Amino acid sequence: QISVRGLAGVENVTELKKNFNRHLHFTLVKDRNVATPRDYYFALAHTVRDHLVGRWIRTQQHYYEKDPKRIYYLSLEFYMGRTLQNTMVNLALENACDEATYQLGLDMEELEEIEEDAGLGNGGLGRLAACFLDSMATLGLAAYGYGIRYEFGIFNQKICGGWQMEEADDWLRYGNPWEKARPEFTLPVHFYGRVEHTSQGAKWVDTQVVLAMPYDTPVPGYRNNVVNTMRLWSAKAPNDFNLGYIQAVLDRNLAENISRVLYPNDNFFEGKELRLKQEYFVVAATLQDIIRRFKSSNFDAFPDKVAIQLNDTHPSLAIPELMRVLVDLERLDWDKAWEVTVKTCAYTNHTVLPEALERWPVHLLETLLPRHLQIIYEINQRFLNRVAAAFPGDVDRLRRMSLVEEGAVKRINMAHLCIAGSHAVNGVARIHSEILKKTIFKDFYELEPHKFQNKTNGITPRRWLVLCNPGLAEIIAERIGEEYISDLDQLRKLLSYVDDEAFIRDVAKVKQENKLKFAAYLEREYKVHINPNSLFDVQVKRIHEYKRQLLNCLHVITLYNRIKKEPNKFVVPRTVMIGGKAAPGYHMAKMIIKLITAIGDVVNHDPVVGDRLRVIFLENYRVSLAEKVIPAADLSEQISTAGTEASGTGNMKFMLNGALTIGTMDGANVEMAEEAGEENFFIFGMRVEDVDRLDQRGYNAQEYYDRIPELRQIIEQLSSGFFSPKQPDLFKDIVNMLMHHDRFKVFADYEEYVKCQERVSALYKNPREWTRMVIRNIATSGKFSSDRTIAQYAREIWGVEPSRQRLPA
Amino acid sequence: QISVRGLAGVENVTELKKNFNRHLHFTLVKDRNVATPRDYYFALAHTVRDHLVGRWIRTQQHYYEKDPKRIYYLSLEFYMGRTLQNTMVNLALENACDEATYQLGLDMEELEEIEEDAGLGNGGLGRLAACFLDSMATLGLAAYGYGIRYEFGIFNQKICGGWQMEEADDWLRYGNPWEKARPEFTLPVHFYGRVEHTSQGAKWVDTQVVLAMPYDTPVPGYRNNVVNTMRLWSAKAPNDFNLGYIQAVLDRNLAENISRVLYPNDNFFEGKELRLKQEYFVVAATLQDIIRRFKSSNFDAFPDKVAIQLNDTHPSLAIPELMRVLVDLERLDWDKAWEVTVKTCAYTNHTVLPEALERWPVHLLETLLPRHLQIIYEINQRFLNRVAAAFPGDVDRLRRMSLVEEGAVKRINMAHLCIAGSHAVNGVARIHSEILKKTIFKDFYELEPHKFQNKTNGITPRRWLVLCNPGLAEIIAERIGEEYISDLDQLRKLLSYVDDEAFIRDVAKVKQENKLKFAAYLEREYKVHINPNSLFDVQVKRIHEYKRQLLNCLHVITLYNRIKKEPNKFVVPRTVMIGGKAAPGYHMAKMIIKLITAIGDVVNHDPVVGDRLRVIFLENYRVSLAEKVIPAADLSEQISTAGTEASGTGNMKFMLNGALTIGTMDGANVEMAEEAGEENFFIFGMRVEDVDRLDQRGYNAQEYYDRIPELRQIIEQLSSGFFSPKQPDLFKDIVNMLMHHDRFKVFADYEEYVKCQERVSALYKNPREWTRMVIRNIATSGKFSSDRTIAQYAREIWGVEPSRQRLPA
Ligand SMILES: OC[C@H]1O[C@@H](c2c[nH]c(-c3ccc4ccccc4c3)n2)[C@H](O)[C@@H](O)[C@@H]1O
Ligand SMILES: OC[C@H]1O[C@@H](c2c[nH]c(-c3ccc4ccccc4c3)n2)[C@H](O)[C@@H](O)[C@@H]1O
Ligand SMILES: O=c1[nH]cnc2c1ncn2[C@@H]1O[C@H](COP(=O)(O)O)[C@@H](O)[C@H]1O
Ligand SMILES: O=c1[nH]cnc2c1ncn2[C@@H]1O[C@H](COP(=O)(O)O)[C@@H](O)[C@H]1O
Ligand SMILES: *Cc1c(COP(=O)(O)O)cnc(C)c1O
Ligand SMILES: *Cc1c(COP(=O)(O)O)cnc(C)c1O
Repeated sequence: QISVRGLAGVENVTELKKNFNRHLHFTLVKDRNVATPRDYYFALAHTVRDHLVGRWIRTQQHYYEKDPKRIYYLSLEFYMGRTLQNTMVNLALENACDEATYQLGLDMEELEEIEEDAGLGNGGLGRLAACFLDSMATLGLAAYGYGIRYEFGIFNQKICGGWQMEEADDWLRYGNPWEKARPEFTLPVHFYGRVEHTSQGAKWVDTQVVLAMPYDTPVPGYRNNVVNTMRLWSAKAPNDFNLGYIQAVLDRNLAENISRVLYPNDNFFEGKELRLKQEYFVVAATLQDIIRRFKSSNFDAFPDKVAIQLNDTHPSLAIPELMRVLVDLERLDWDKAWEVTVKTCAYTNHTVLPEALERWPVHLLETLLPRHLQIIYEINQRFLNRVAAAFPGDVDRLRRMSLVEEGAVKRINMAHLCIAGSHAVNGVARIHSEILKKTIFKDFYELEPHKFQNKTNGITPRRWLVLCNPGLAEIIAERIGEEYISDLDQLRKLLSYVDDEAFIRDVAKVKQENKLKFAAYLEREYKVHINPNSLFDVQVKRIHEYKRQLLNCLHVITLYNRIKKEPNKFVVPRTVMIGGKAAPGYHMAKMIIKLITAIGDVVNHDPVVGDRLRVIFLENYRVSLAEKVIPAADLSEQISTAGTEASGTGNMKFMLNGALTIGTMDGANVEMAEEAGEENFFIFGMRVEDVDRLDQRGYNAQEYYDRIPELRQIIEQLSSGFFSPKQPDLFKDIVNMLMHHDRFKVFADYEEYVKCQERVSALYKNPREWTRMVIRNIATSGKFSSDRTIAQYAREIWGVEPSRQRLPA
Repeated sequence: QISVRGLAGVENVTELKKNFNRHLHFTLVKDRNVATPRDYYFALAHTVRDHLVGRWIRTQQHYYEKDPKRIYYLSLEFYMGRTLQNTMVNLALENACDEATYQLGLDMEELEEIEEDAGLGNGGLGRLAACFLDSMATLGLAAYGYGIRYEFGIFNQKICGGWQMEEADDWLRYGNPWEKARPEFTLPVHFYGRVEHTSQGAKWVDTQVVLAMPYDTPVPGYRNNVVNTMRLWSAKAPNDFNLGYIQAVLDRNLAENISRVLYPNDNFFEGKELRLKQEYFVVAATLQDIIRRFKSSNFDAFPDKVAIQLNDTHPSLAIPELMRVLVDLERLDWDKAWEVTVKTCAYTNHTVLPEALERWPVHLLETLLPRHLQIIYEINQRFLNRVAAAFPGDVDRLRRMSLVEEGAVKRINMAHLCIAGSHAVNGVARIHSEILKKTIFKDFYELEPHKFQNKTNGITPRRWLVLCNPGLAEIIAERIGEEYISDLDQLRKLLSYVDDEAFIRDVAKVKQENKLKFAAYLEREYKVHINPNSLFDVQVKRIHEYKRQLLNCLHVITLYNRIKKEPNKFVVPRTVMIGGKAAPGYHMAKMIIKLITAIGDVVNHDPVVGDRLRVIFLENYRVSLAEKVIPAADLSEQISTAGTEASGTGNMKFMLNGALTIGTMDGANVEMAEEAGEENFFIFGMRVEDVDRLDQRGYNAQEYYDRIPELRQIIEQLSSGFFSPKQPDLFKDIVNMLMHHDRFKVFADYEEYVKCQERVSALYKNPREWTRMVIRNIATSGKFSSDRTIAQYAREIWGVEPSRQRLPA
């Protein structure tokens, strides 16, 4: 059909059709007369997977012969989504498979919709891991993703009576054709036990053993014939485990529970034992694998051959585990082992929210990992000795910088352990990296200024342009060719088309087609009727007080009250769509979902409103729903309180896909606005500086309520039961929080938000100028490619050169 | 190499080699330089599985078009063993795969040794199920095996210090290439709840739902291109299950535990809830499948289209479940539903041991299956009304025949439920079926004499001759051709070779080769040195008091005491091998293993004995060890107390493979002796009649101890610590049982056993006459083919004609 989807050669199509029928027969043991769409999806998945195998074996072979420096990306989360379309895109197979499926009488797009998301992450951090794997493969880096093969990923979200219900994400029920079990590379992981001290040093004894079985998933680079590995560990019990008889076999599940379920909290630490077991399990199995590979290339060369990147503190135990292996098992002296550990490890910080920072109780580490606690205390003593020598007499600094926090319960500050044990610490957007140096890590910065870097986040333009928005990919490729897909900076060439009438028409046409296709998707799968000629106002991201879905709710209720006051006045029609999951135990996030649906129940059924205002809660927001709604969006809502959103990556997805942004100067929004120009961005609200000034004098919500009549009306509607007729007091927790305990200062940004939202409506009245501003955004989105991000990690942290040069086919 | 293994055509071998390299690359994602024997076994397994697929799809297709009567074999146990060699044998692929593997530089026999046994049974009953599936496929019957896909089969047996230790049989760790998951045919199974009575009859409500997911394994017939299905159910939780959040996901394991582990008791009932859940789970999922198939062919035709065979009482709930579906869901009247149920169901009884008969407490059925208890009580009332009408005033008969047993706890007698609900009840050897009519089922026989049949057990000559003993298969095929493999009665033609010198030499040569090959297997895998010129005295079967391993131990200690008394006299050298697992909770069986190893520790290290007497405990006796030792045996020990071994099938395996039998007139031993001639069999001991006569007057073990000096010496050796120097009283439980509480009358058969064992030694001194007696046994083993057994089930119970006619290829 379209050029960027590759060639449909006669030999290629014939060969794909024959392998599809071979897999249907031999692999699936189905004849054509009883095969379901699911059988057809699986036959296609096996057929495309076949094109990976040769490339995967050769790539791993090449890394054994060349022995380059190896990058190990340790994450507890990989938010992968679907693999089929991504594999076809990266192997240039998409048009050939479309053609081959069409000739067998099937619709490939309908087969793609059958694949389950690999939902092994919560949101931004897990999805950053997935974008990074794709960029590392595209840039020809000898990179490995290491994590946990959770049996249940992020829960499926159902809305029942406007409330979130959670269902188990049984993503493996029908099998995973993309993973290969490697039961032969199964490794032991130790828990509990005690430390004996001998003449020959410390010994960890009387441990419980859990086996880690690896599952390898291929990670294809963009048309470079490179296929890297994501290795995920599954927990298995040993066969002597608990070995009356029946109960001993049934109790094997205590051990296998380690890899059973992803913790579903975004930016919230829960100090549970099972979570600490998950953290050690991935770190222990992964470091044995790293060391095995290194010994098949003394430990002085380890950091020339190994980089370990820590995705937040979740795998921070990699630092004491590497010390334990180097000191206790390899018998290196402390100082040499520490040198190797620091040069090997690098720490990416993703948050400043205090309740998200990992602080493990000592009694927990004492029971589960006694030797790691000893090594952590030893790290702390030698670290505090360097602090004392550099800042003599500064006793408050010693208390603040300690890895051990004193109090009710002693805690380990895992962030402090990562800075001490890493040669590089980075934040994930320039303002976030500046805030790390000025606030939470100020003391560490003053000791070791050299460790602190910025690596601004990015997104892969493969999944987030070519895959989700082929029509936009194509009109761009019509003008400037295909090269931009692996060199996004080339999109700047689009600034010379900002006054080209045909290009303006094509950009608006693709947006309109994406909106029709998504409006129809809503009708088919969830029986809801939306005006496709309305402005698509989209806020999709996890439900969080800091992301201020509530600020958006206040705007929606304002528009509603303005329509009801002046029913017969023109307003730009909007479809306001909000989606995201709340953590199951996060009461306020569950109330916010319920408020969103309750506003919808009132606004969507008022005949005076008509099709001028619609409020839709998008159910089960996940990677595959993001691929559908983001290409359909006109307005991107990035409205976090200044200083709370470390980066965001949603923001980038929307910029790439032809939506204008309304946002605060938070996270990468600052850099997006700098790249596009402030005049091409709907910036409103407090800067970081303004929030600090408000904090010094005290945030009084009552002040905003007394001075803004439009705001007081909304709070009185909420209180009195305007939106909950049967349960008048349903939303009292929301009102009470907005009036007395709002950490994120929702009212402080209300006036400037509504005014700025009026400026959005005004520009939307002028299609041509709206589209010209969209072109200025797409044209300057190049910086926000994960290829740029990874090239910066490679050069400035890992010490390796990226390469766009192809392996042979 | 040998003819019965089929042709190695040039095109066939070339094609197998190419598919083996295709599977190594594409399926296993290995290059030849890192592949292990396990990778090579898997590549071969995938290559042979490919030859099944076409035949499997066509067979199932043929059954849909022809719509023949369908046979459903319901068993809680299928003791399958390894699949690779069996598949090759049945598809005539063995020589072609040997050749193809040889040319790729691999040894196929070494690859076969890598396959795990499917150990989803305890012993004879589970293995009878497996032999039956093979015969049903060979006789072209539209037959389905239905059971449970246990995650852990019968435990792996380790001997540590002469004691049995159990290890979890993790048979699925490396994957099962033979099964195909069918997650699309997943069915709900209900537990707990309560019964509401409405106007429209009884309703089972507020149940817990467990999902049953089927896994299909192919069952190939012998070169007839027929491939039947064994369908095994796995327990899965629904996704709303328990739906704080984390614990709800972890608690999914309560539901999935149903299919986790095979109960490891042979001939011992344990009334545990988890076991009752296993029984309902297979019956509920299976009857929904049977009914779905039937409705794609009113219920008057059900029994013309459906036979359900119950493998003992373990699936007895099939009877009330079919009533429940027919009465509660299909709305048939009681009498019509009952007619259909009786004509559909048939019950095979396998035991008379009281502690093996299933008697479920009512409080258990009341909680778990409330509606099935109501239906069982209703069955009992109408059954007892027919008993009362036939035997008016016979109130004791009413109490004895009741499905409900009164007492401390009310129990359901599941055997009584099966006779009432079945058109046919059979035992498994003629003497066993006679004992059913005279003792435990006398009352039922007098009511419905027509229901009671014999179907003498058999073994498949595919696994138990061609597969395990190719050299014997071949010398037979040299004289009489290959036809006997699917018509074992043809072995009678071997009686015309009983005086042929060349055939005598070939039979003795194959036995000698099998003994060398097994002696070498012992040395490699378990570092033990055996005289291959000795008589191989083998007792392999589950460890049980009724099977009298202890009688054998007394003989071994007698030979030892006779050697020590007269060291310089000639005795026929023996290797005495005993193997079998004890149920983990069966104290006395664990002591017997320990006694066997303790005798070995004394006998094997006495320099005066030399290589004249060896006692070996064969570790981890299972189907794959039976395939090795049974072809190596000279003497088969079948020494159960008369009336206790319902049939036995080991006995038959050994008769087929060229061992003479020493045994009691028990089980199929009676029929084996009748077929071969009493003069060609080492018969000793009490008949059933003699045991009864002893029971009437009282079994006094002291009488035998007072009169047999050789016996008194052994009991004094056992007591005093001759065999346990460090723990003098180790075996007091054994002595105490033999002297005061022996239900199986070990001493009563001692004298006649030793005398008969002297007759065995005497014939072994004359190789030619030993071999001539072996030929008379092999020659008359035809009756004991499972093809004969299944043809009898088909004609006399199921109402279908077997067929040896091939499906097209
Ligand atoms: O850099 C990628 C994105 O990372 C997000 C993040 C920070 N912390 C977490 C997180 C996730 C899971 C956690 C689980 C347990 C404990 C803390 C946990 C913190 N996620 C951050 O909010 C967003 O601005 C960035 O764009
Ligand atoms: O007909 C095949 C063979 O079946 C054997 C049998 C009888 N009962 C059981 C058994 C097995 C498992 C059980 C599990 C639970 C409760 C009772 C259980 C009874 N197994 C029988 O001893 C042998 O003579 C026959 O040759
Ligand atoms: O001893 C070896 N000989 C040849 N190739 C090897 C050897 N060890 C590893 N390789 C190759 O290196 C790849 C990577 O293995 P890994 O690094 O252990 O995951 C393997 O799949 C092989 O292709
Ligand atoms: O509706 C149908 N059309 C054609 N073939 C069918 C149909 N239903 C079942 N079959 C065939 O019958 C086989 C047995 O299916 P089962 O009896 O449901 O396990 C299937 O695998 C098909 O080959
Ligand atoms: C990109 C993405 C996110 C992160 O979005 P933010 O707006 O940065 O919070 C979360 N969830 C999914 C499914 C995503 O694709
Ligand atoms: C045949 C067989 C049995 C049954 O043997 P019996 O001597 O009849 O008890 C038990 N276990 C295995 C592994 C078998 O192959």
